[PDB]
Parts: sequence; C-alpha cells; structure tokens
Amino acid sequence: MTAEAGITGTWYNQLGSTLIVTAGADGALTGTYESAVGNAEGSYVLTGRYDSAPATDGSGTALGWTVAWKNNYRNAHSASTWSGQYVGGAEARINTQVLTTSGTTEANAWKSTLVGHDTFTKVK
Amino acid sequence: MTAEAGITGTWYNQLGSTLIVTAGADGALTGTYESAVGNAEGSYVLTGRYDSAPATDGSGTALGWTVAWKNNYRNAHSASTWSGQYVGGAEARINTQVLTTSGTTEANAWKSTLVGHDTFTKVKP
Repeated sequence: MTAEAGITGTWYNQLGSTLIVTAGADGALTGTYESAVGNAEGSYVLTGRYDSAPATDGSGTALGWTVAWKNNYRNAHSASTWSGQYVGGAEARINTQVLTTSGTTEANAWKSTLVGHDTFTKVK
Repeated sequence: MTAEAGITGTWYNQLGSTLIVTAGADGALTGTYESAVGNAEGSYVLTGRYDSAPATDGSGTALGWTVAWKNNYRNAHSASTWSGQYVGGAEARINTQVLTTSGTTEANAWKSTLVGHDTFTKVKP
C-alpha cells in the first residue's frame, strides 16, 4: 500500500471533474466527487473499494467506486460506477471505465446505461 | 452443427427484435436487423464477422456485428455493435453485449454510448 498512500488525495479527470478520496488500510474508499459535466452541481458522496494488499511487479491496483447523483442541490436519478486501476509513479493515473445508469421505465430499460472512459491524474 | 450452419437464420431477442443473418464460410456475417425499440422502422443492413473455425472443446463461437440505424425509412444518427458468442444445441443462443453510439457534440461526448445485454434465441419470446 504505497497504494493507500498513492490513491489518497485529489484527482482530476479529462473533463475537469474533481475526485477527493481517502483510501483505508483495509480496502475502503470514501470521499467526494464534483462533476464538470451533466446534471451536476456541488459535490456528491463517493464510496468504493480497492485491493489493499496489491501486487508488486509493475502492475496496477484494482479499484472501483460509486456516486449517486443526488445531493442537497440536485437529484439526477442516476448513479455512476467507475472501475479501473491505480498506476503509481511520477505520472500517477487512475484509468477507469464508467457506467452511468438512470432510473427508467421497463420500456426504456435498453437506454438506461451509458458507458464511458475516465482518466484521472494528480495535476489539473 | 458447424458454426456456419448454426448461426445462419433468424434470431429473436428479449425485446422482440429480429435478426436475419447468413454466416459465410470464411467468417462473414451479412443480413438485416429489425428493432422492436427506439427510433427504428423496417429493416437495417447488418454486417459482421465470426470465428469460422471455432474451438471444439465445448466453447461458444465468438462473433460480432454492426447496424447503423439508418435505412430508407429513418436515420437515428446512431450505430449499434453486438459482441458475443454463439452457443449451439437444442437451446441455441447468441449471448451478446451491445453498444449503441449516437453522434454528439464534443460537450455531449460523455453520454454518446449506451451499453446493454441482448440474448438471442431461435424461437419467438
């Protein structure tokens, strides 16, 4: 857990969004998410998990987290989940794929879920 | 049944959509797609590929195809791709994941692409 240390802090995606995360010694991720796009305003609760006893020969550290897009300012009736890996070093990255599901009628269920890709770095 | 024989014909998904496909001896898939949902009317040109020499160990047969949702009747400015495998036998299936991308502005890029799951059978649901 250069991993706990490496993951903890602020990350920015390609779109301008800001993730503030704390990694726990036993696999917890907790923090907040502020989105630069979509039906979003202010910050949202983040929760997830990461491999807290990670591999150690060049391989990344698997993780994931969820944000439900409801806070005191807005409710988009959607929740996004990011799955990917933390890669450390002078050019640290969290490379993720993200699924965003919206609540829909049965009829609209085939259009419930978006897929995208987010790359997070430590600098703006 | 070889994959070529097994894949060729008509398949139906959970939503009522209709796939009519011919598998070529060297990996080609050609046919049409008729959608029971969305901005769709009539049939749409299907093209894809499949593994024409699949593993004989009880594995499914990898395949994939694309339909751009434009025809003589409508243009949804979208295209869908299905990736999955054909499983033969008395309860044959084509089990797929499907991406549907719409043309968007740069600003709306993050919501261009839907993901879903389609399960196709030889008999109507």
